[PDB]
Amino acid sequence: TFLTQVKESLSSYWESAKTAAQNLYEKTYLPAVDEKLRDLYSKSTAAMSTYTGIFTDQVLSVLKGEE
Repeated sequence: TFLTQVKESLSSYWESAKTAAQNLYEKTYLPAVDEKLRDLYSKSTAAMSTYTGIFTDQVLSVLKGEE
């Protein structure tokens, strides 16, 4: 109800973060991946994510199995 309105706003900035994600993600966050996506993480949760290999597996399962 009242949350639906904000949902239009709180989401108006959630759709952008994705619009400018696949863009930079293409360069493997080079600008600071070696000093952030490898140094500011220290495999803290990089190996736990691996989304890089599930980005399509998580969606490919949606076609059947909602996995």
